[PDB]
Amino acid sequence: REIKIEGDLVLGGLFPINEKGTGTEECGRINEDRGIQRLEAMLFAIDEINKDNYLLPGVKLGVHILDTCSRDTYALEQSLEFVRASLTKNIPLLIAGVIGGSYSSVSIQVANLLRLFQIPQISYASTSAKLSDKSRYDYFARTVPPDFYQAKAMAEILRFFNWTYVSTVASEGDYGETGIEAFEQEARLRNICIATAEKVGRSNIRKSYDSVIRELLQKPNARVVVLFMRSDDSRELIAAANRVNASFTWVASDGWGAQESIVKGSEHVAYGAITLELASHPVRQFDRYFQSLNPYNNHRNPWFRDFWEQKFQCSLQQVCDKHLAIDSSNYEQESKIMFVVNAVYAMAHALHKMQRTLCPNTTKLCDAMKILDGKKLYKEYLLKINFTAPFNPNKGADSIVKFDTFGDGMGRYNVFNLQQYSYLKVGHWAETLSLDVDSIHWSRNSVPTSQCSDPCAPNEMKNMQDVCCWICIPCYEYLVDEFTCMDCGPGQWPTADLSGCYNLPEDYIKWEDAWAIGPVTIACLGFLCTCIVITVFIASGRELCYILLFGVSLSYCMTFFFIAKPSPVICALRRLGLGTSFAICYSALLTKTNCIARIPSSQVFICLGLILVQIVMVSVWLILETPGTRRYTLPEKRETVILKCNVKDSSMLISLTYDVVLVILCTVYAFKTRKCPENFNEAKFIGFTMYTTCIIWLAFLPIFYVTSSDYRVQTTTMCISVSLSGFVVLGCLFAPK
Amino acid sequence: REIKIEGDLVLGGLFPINEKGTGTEECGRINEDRGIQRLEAMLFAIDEINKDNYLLPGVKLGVHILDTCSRDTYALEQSLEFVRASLTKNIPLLIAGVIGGSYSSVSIQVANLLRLFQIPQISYASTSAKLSDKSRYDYFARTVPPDFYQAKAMAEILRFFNWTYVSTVASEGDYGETGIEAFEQEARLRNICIATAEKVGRSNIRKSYDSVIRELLQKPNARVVVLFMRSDDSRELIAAANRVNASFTWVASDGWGAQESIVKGSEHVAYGAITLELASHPVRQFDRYFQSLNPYNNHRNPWFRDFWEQKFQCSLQQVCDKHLAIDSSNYEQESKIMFVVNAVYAMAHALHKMQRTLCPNTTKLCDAMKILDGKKLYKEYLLKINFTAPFNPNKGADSIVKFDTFGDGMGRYNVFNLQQYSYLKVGHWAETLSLDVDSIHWSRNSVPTSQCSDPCAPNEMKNMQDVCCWICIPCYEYLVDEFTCMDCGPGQWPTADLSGCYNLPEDYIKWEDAWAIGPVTIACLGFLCTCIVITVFIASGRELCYILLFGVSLSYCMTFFFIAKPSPVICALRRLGLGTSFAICYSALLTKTNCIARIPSSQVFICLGLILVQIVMVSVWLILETPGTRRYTLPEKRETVILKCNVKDSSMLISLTYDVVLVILCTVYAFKTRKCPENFNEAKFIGFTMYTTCIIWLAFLPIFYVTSSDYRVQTTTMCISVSLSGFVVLGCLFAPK
Ligand SMILES: N[C@](CC1c2ccccc2Oc2ccccc21)(C(=O)O)[C@H]1C[C@@H]1C(=O)O
Ligand SMILES: N[C@](CC1c2ccccc2Oc2ccccc21)(C(=O)O)[C@H]1C[C@@H]1C(=O)O
Repeated sequence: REIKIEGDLVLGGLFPINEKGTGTEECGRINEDRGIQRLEAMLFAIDEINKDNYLLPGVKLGVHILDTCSRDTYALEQSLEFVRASLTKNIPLLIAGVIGGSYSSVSIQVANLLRLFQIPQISYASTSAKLSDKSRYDYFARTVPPDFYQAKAMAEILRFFNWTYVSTVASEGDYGETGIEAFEQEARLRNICIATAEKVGRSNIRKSYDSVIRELLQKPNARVVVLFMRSDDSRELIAAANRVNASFTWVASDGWGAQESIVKGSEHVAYGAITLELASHPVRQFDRYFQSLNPYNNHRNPWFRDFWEQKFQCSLQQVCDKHLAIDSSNYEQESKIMFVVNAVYAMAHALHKMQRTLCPNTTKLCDAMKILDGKKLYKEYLLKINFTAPFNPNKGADSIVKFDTFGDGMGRYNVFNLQQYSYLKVGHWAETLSLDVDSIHWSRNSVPTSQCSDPCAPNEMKNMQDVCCWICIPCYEYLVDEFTCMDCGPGQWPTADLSGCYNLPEDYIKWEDAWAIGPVTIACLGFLCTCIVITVFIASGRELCYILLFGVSLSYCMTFFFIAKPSPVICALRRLGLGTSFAICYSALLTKTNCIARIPSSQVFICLGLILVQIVMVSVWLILETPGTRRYTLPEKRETVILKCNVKDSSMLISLTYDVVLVILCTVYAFKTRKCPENFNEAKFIGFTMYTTCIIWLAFLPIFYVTSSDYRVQTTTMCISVSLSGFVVLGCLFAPK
Repeated sequence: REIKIEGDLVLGGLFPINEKGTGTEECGRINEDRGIQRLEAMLFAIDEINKDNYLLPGVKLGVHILDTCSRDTYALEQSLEFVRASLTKNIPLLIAGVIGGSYSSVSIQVANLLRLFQIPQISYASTSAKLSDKSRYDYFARTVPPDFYQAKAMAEILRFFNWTYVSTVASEGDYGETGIEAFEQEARLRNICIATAEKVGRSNIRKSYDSVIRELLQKPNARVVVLFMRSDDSRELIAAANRVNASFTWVASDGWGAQESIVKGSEHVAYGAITLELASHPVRQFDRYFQSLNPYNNHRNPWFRDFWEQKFQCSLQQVCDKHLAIDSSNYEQESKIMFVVNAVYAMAHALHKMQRTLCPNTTKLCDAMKILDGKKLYKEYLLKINFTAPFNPNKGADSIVKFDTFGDGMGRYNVFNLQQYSYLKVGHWAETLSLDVDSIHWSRNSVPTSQCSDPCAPNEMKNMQDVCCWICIPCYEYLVDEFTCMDCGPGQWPTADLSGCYNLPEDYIKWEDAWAIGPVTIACLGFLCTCIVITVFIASGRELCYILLFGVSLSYCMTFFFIAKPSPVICALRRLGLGTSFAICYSALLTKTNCIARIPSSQVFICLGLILVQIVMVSVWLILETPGTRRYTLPEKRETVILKCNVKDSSMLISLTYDVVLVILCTVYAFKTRKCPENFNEAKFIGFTMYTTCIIWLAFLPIFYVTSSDYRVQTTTMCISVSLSGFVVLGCLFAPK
């Protein structure tokens, strides 16, 4: 019927004593664990409340308890009796609040009804996430944490120390549907991707056996399936996976819990699972009180007599004995009794603080408590209570009953693990994990990684991504990005860590590569040959020799000029040196050839001859200002980009053109060999060699310009000019000595 | 008290008979317009329902009417009597549903209560947008449209034919706050920007006088302020704008409505406003019924006797007379009576269709209607009714009472306009506007535009945008975008509409620019001079003349070659022609000069001379393969990019270098003028002119290459060569004739 024991201030109680689904009446099959167990706990807490002298000395709390039959329709009809007394229209019971709850559907409906009439409601067990939406239930503060706190818990068991980052499984209804909706919002917001995310909806359907296959198909990035599914469906999935004989790490939810019956005959399939309980401490004072109850003593509860006729399979009025009593051998405590006493005390403490403030200096209630401020009672004292859970003498930091800003209890779960087969706690999610990692027995005897794409090394760092699945592309030029390569300084270039682009100074120089030594020997041989001639002969010929000697000296400088490192001005100056040296050598022959065909002072002719060489120098100087005396680097498709002076110097060939005309003009005077003195008096043997040397020098130059390596083409051409210069004098001075 | 007349099926009625705010009791000041007027309409509809024989023949509808006192707290306490009869716990009234409503706060609370017990509720007047959220009120279908339908209406009065697109004003509470939230979602989603969007919250505050200033400050893009504010606040704003003497076009909402009292003493300030009424047709049958009521006849309604003592300022039991009666002279109809009868008939029609289906072949009710299916009644018949509004004999398409999918009525408003000062309907928002634009008297006697940024023309199309405010940048290359310019074919380029970039063929050619005519005359003069010499002289000299004639002919081709349009091969071939012509002219002098210094057959020497000219041709042909016989265009910072052959032809100067050496080599033979026959036997007068001509030709060429215009430099240089060729022969043949 109803428990309506009188008191100064009366509390409300809705417990699923009878069970829904019995048939036409639907209000049969009285439930013990969810029911009398919880019901007597609320009665037990009230007995302790009035016994205690510090909560409410002059206020003895009354009780108004009504059945819910585990059905919302019957709960709403019953719950009207709480409203009926208040808002005057015997039942003279000023119901301060109700401690109803249990099944979320039942608690949601009474939350809608009691919100309208401004009565605070505390649900001892309703882990639904919908009830935390205060825009619809603003008079509903509960002691148990919601289920979206499990989503925020499992999504942190996967991120402890480089843990798994994949896969998800759901279930239909509201538990699986709403919880997974929170799991995804906790995985996306903290960098976790998901694999196949099916939803096993009905009890026994072909989807479940296909669900394992659909999860087994996604093999590489799914070895941790995040179950968020109910107990009956969990059995169906595990048995389905048992038949296929697969292996996973079932990161489960409260639905799986710590029940051994979930995995029966399939323990090795689920070995290594991770599940979360609700982390409730059994009240030991109530355990003695509940076991001390007697059918002939319990008169306050009308259901106890019928309860005594149900749990013993006897008729109190099979015939059971008189000395039968509840004992720890028969049945144990309900896993949520702590949350019931923490809900009765959540009002007595709230009512005590309200009584002290609004009616001070009075042991009993004052006239202001004849009308109870529903809004003030909820969001001033009830929503701000901070006492410690009674009858739990451990008195740890977790033993508080602080209500959240949304009227939720403090989230506290127990991470479990099935190791061979029994459940043993290996963690505690209060606000951050405290997992005993060493004690965890994993599925495959080692910690799974469950990462889709392996991280890419400093080499092969380029990635084509979903987010957790990239492609390790073999291409650090600027640490351009994890996902791109424009290939300025790529892996196919001599780059460096995060820095190396084509800017690298890969200039190529010879620096005495063992080939330039020959030009020095050739220059030395010519100087020795020139010194012997000077000594053996020490006029027009003397002046010509001096001009020829200057050309020989210029050739040596050119060999050394090319040997020097590239410079914007040094390289350009050395380029003009080659033209001046060639003109000087050619000019002396022209001057010598012009003096022979003279049948007009010698000094004036010598000055005129110098004027012929000065014109090329003036043109050479003018040509230098044409490029601004700059140098151009030499990049290419390959590495080792060179940094030298100007390349493709067509003006250098233009300078040779003036020498070629002078050389061609010298051949005009070279045709007078039959008209010139032979073997004496300025013999033409040297002139013939000079003409041949010019052709050889011209041929050598085109060959070097034809190639692109430029190893020793410039040095080789200079050696020919240096060798040719000594050859003209050597051929003429063959008879002397 | 309550009207509880018995009937087969009893309907519920909640009307704000008494008015909130009277003080301690709060349930005084009986309200007539919102109250007895609406109350008697529901009674009137019930009387017509039972009188009619087509709605419910064997079913006489009962009435259960309760007061709400225009307060949610009293409404919820009263509304429990509807629930009390059902869900058996005399009042044996099976309440099928309730026709309560009025003030949104009252209707919202009873919607929460009656949703739980599965009773359909129809509100005759609750235009709140919260009630359309079926996730919270799934048993609430109403006849009046919500207020977010006004947002979808005003945001379409601004988009009829290139109308205004700016500004917004709001108000505090729920009407202004929720409606403007919908107005912005209808403006953003259909391309409308907003100006200053303040919220005049309290009754009389300094914000309102500042609100006009804050709206007056944003002058250019705010001349249409979209009011969504209540009646009392609207008076305060308009009076505030009256003191400052501003002018706007107040696009208002239902709060302003058609009330003349909103604008009193400030009509000229608000002249031109646009406001929306609710577009309700006054029921004329009820107007006679309500006026026919008597205090000694109306016994069903207990409030009428007190109502008779309130509207007449008399005591029925000041003393009023017996013949006093309600008349059209005293008071008119409530603006929502139509929505009340459309709510009673919304259930009788819904119950009739339910009765026909569930209990067919029976004039009265059957046993299945002893228990009423709350869910089936709502979302099968009530949510799908389609009849026509009774007592409105216009019977237009708007006279239907179709319920929306969210249990809303059909949105139908009346666009108004205050023109001098009275309100006259100038539109009707059923689903699309039907504004009589010609009849609208605007604020400033003309249609306001109210656009922030003027649209940019095809010129100056570039824009820097908020969205509605851009900057008309003076920069159609490819119609790149409304908001960018990379300046490939910009306004500072000869572009075209949407197409013109630098790809435009702006090649520059002469095509007989009146300057090339001189080269033809010079060529003609030389041919005539050459023909005279040939005629007067018609051997070594003859062969030399033929070689010289070939050079003259080549010069004419070069002049015509440059005149031709640029070609990849034609332009390149003409470039090589200039070098061949110069070499041919120089070669003849060298051959002529070489024959004089011969003291070795004449035919062999003639062949040798041709070999000297063949070398340049071979080099010229080799040089052509160097560039591939291609042409390069000439672009620049300005327009008119040229498309010609290769430019900066350094190889062309290289060809002149060979001629210069030949010319220099010819000067060697030119020094023998003192040793050559003078005035006869191959006189050297022509040779001296040839040397001078070469220097002049060289000087002319550098000058043309120095410039960049290239107007007639090439033609001028060719003329000098053509003139020089005739000059050498003319100077030699001065004595003959
Ligand atoms: N915890 C419950 C049930 C919870 C749940 C919440 C919402 C929807 C479905 C749903 O079903 C499951 C399934 C598995 C585990 C927990 C739940 C609550 O109502 O919150 C409540 C029965 C528990 C009790 O009374 O002891
Ligand atoms: N239309 C009303 C009032 C509507 C409104 C709705 C929600 C919040 C505030 C609010 O205040 C205003 C102000 C100006 C115009 C209309 C409203 C409704 O409750 O919907 C209802 C009184 C009308 C009647 O019963 O005749």
